[PDB]
Amino acid sequence: MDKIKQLFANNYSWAQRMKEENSTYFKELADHQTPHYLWIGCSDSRVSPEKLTNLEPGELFVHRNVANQVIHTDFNCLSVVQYAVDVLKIEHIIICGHTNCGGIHAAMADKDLGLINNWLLHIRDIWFKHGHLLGKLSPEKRADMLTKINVAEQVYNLGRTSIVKSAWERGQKLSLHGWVYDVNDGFLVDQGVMATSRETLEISYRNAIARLSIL
Amino acid sequence: QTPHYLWIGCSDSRVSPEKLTNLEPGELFVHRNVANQVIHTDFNCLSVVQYAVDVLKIEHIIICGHTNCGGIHAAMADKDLGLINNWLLHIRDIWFKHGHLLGKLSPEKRADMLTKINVAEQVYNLGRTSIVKSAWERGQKLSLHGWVYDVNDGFLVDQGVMATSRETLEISYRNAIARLSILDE
Amino acid sequence: QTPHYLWIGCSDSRVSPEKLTNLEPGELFVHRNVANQVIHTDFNCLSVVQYAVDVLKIEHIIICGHTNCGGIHAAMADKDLGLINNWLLHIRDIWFKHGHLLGKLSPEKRADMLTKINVAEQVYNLGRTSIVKSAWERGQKLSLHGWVYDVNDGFLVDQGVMATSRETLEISYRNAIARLSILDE
Amino acid sequence: MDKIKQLFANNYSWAQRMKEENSTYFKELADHQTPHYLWIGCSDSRVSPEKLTNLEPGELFVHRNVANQVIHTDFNCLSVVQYAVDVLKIEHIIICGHTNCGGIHAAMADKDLGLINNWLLHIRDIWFKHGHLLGKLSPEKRADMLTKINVAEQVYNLGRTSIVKSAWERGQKLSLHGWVYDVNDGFLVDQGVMATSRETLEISYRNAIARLSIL
Ligand SMILES: [Zn+2]
Ligand SMILES: [Zn+2]
Ligand SMILES: [Zn+2]
Ligand SMILES: [Zn+2]
Repeated sequence: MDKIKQLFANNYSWAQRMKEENSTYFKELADHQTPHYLWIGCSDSRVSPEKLTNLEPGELFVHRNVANQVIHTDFNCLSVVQYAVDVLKIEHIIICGHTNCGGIHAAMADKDLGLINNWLLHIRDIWFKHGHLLGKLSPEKRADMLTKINVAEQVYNLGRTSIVKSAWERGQKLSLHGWVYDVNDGFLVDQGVMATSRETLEISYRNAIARLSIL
Repeated sequence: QTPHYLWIGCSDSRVSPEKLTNLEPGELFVHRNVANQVIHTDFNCLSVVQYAVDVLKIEHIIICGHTNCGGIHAAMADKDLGLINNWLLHIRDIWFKHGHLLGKLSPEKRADMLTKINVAEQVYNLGRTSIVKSAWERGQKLSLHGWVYDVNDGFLVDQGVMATSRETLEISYRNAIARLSILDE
Repeated sequence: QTPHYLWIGCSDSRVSPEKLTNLEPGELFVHRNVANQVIHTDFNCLSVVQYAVDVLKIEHIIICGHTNCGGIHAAMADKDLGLINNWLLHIRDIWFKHGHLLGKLSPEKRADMLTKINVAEQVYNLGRTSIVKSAWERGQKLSLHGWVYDVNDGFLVDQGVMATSRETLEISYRNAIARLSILDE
Repeated sequence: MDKIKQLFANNYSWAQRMKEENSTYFKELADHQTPHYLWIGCSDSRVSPEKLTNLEPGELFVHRNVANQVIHTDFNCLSVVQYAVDVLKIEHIIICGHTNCGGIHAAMADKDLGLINNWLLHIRDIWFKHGHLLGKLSPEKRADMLTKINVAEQVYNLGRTSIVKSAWERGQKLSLHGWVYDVNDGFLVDQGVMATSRETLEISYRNAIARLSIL
């Protein structure tokens, strides 16, 4: 399908509209721009950080993957984190989850999808680790809960990386945030895990899970 | 869902696919990593590719690099930045692989060339994944693209790497390498 | 080739499968990594498992931990050793997962228990790989085992985790965890 | 098949034979034993480092994988290397390849084997990178050449890890070796890549490839 010739023209048009409306827009942006935020979010299509954040363009370093994971031994995301933290000196990392997430839904289904199964086993381990809380919930309320739990677990993993622990240890400023977005209701205000230290991580995480385990 | 494109780009901050392609909301299924890599053994990127192809039946995968890429500059620099260097080794391999062509070059043009070559190499890798191949093998419609966004002017540039089959992957991959290695402007 | 076992053990130096099992030469197809892990997303270990199962049709996979495992001690210690800590986080998860049982324990017994639990968890992971499951699904003969070699006396100890099907994996995994969490000696 | 009850009895028997023949054998071994070598070798079954090296027991830290790879972004092997080098202070790493290797043979075939395909693409990239040298060789001599090349490439990768480069930089003693074993002829004496530094790596590697590109 010839969606491609259309995509290019739209780029062209957009780039023209930006120049004519601000001549030095690309000059300003192309140069010496240092992001102060990292966004770890889902590859799903209605959860773009460009859409969800109000940040100045060039402020956001971005990684996206299926179900917004920080797997302890994932070279890809750990590299984004380490480059962001050690080299770019970013001081805030955001893990953003969302409702109606395909990854969460696929983690919860038993379809053999090959490779993606291996990746989602991490989510399934998280589902089993909160089996009680989820089991005593209504089948179709569960995806929403798992999403919320997942963010909290991934932030926990983030805060336990060698990279984050060291930064904190040597007194570099670094705060982690875990939010959850809903397509209709927007950002669920009762979510926010938030950490600036290992001690704060623990409290924020624990509290977050307790809060979620309310009836 | 039904987005129509998987966009594989760099994590670098000026280069938002949504903004840049200016499409309807929800068109883009997205992966971003440092220097837009597709690495044969990276569950992360591959899982995105597989979700895209087998679950969402996306028909277009775009790999888009960009000018002025910090990843590429780090890949070119002999300087220890830590864990990230091992990730960039794949690109540094590519640097040295085409070291004769890049050697010829005026040093301030080398980052632009390595950016271009890197896109073509990553598409060559995408195209060799079991994921992409099986989809071709069994008749699914699937095209791969390799472009470069220029941060100085907002413009996507085709690199003329495009594949709809294993055979056409070979053809255009070779062509692009030859084109870049031999020709001059 | 035709070895009959895949042995997945630790890289630690006293614990050579060949020496210890005292088998005919060429019986063992082998993977070793730090703390004998099977990680859902580790191409390295998984590729070994797949070669074993699909190419060589090996019928027995052994996961063998051992007493006195440096990996396990590092996993238990709150101390930054670098890159390796991220690898050991998987085990540290397990430590904290069974933290109540291990909490009860006399501190010089905790490494032995975590060693045991770790074997059972890793088998639970092996057993959940698409590789193992498809082989079961389609009728191939395949059994998984979880033992611990005791470096103090040279003796393999069964941990009673054994699976020949997804269903029997559940059964013995649960049993072993219950057995270890509840009972006392 | 009941190979398992047999395996246990053989362990038992072996352990008894060792005690009765040396009472304090296991005491001596179980304790405070620090390896001075790391062996990276193939999972294939007739290439055990216990068999191939004459080292004292407890001297060898061991990793084995399909086709003895050091992939730049492989968390598993990089962890073995980093633990060996930074924590255990090992001063020699050996990458051992071998002839009649299944990995090499599978890399060279076009069977879809699923996951293992992804892993072997690394080898296939190495096959293509020496396409000339291999192509002008006789089809059934090629596996043997690819094995030999592979060792040299993996040692090259090893020596370019952040881990090895740093060790060298801060002046820690560390030497890398690449050997190739043949089931009949034994260790091919013309192989030995050997490096104690980045400068030596380069020379040894380059020379090794040139040497191999002789007619
Ligand atoms: Zn999602
Ligand atoms: Zn970039
Ligand atoms: Zn161990
Ligand atoms: Zn082999």
